[PDB]
Amino acid sequence: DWEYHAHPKPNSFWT
Repeated sequence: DWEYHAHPKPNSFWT
């Protein structure tokens, strides 16, 4: 059994 992964914040593309 596996829950949904911790998908990253896409905003950091602009860092």
